[PDB]
Amino acid sequence: KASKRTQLRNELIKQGPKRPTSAYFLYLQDHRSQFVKENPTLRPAEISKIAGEKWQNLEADIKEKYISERKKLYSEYQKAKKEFDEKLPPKKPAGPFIKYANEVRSQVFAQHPDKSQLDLMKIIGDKWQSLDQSIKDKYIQEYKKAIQEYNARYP
Amino acid sequence: KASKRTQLRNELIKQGPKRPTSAYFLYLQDHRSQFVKENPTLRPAEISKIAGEKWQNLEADIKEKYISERKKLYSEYQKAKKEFDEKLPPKKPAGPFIKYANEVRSQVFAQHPDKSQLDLMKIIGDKWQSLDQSIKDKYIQEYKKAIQEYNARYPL
DNA sequence: TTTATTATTTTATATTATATAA
DNA sequence: TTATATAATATAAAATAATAAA
DNA sequence: TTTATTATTTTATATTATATAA
DNA sequence: TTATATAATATAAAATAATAAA
Repeated sequence: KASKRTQLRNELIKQGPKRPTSAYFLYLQDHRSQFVKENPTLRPAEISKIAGEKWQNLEADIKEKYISERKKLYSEYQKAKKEFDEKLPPKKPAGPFIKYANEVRSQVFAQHPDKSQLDLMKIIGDKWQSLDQSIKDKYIQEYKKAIQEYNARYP
Repeated sequence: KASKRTQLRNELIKQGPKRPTSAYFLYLQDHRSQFVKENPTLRPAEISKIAGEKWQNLEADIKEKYISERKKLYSEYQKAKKEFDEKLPPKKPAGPFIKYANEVRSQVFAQHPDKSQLDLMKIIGDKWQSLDQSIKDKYIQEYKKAIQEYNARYPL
């Protein structure tokens, strides 16, 4: 259940740029009217089933075109997505354990090549548990500066 | 997920007058700081219970004082709802079968005094199925004039 | 909750590169 | 990480909500 | 989805006449 | 109809969401 700030982001992200239409769908729009002219008898659900197999069928010249147009459209979206996401309110600084895990995950993975990252996180948890206090405090004190700057920057 | 004209009503309904609080809560808000000072150790939930026990054993002359106040506030709330509900857009006109059910409900219930509203409606639903077509048209024609008038007074 | 009619909403479909859920 | 939702759309047909009274 | 810490959120509780759900 | 939710409050305390990276 999202909290007040995640609702805001979620609501803010929702008004962000939307993913571009599928490459097929661009081809569908062009031959949608023709296709209705091809057949008024069949259901709209039937419409898309027959139309679907047209797309597989198209010669590469026309097909690829659409695909390429989708590539170009997606690229325009992804630029907007990066600039949109950078501008929106920042999440809170990660906690002491997270920063620690982030520093040692690389060595812990090399010492456990078989383990998935979920098991790495379990491992790093017990590593954090066994950490000396003084070492933990370094992460805890470091977090204090983190939210301190975060609170002074964003009061 | 509901019809649009209806959806405007629902958003309007939420702005409507809210029902007043109980008589216990009037008494609680009046004596809340007193209980905590009498019971500084007790948790928030613990003090609510202390207040309830005080409420159960409260002098009845003062206890009725809140009851009567609560009665004053609920009347105000009631008058607000009437005036508020009369001002909001109207509900859709009832279906043909519904008006039939209402007209014939009295008679059907006398035939079956051992039946709940739910059961009686199944009986009345069987009666509508066998109802004459000329009779069924009467309600159906009546309903059409109602929604058509409804749409005129409450256009989308 | 029940009922029947009707006004209104959801679904059914195609495609996939990735954003997102987890 | 892997598994799943999403982006676009037309539109018949299928699903359901509205409605009253107890 | 996993981890620990930390921030945020819900709950624990009294009452009870009616309104609302079903 | 019957069965459950509701209106109000405090605010400690218990619960849970945020938080990265894969």
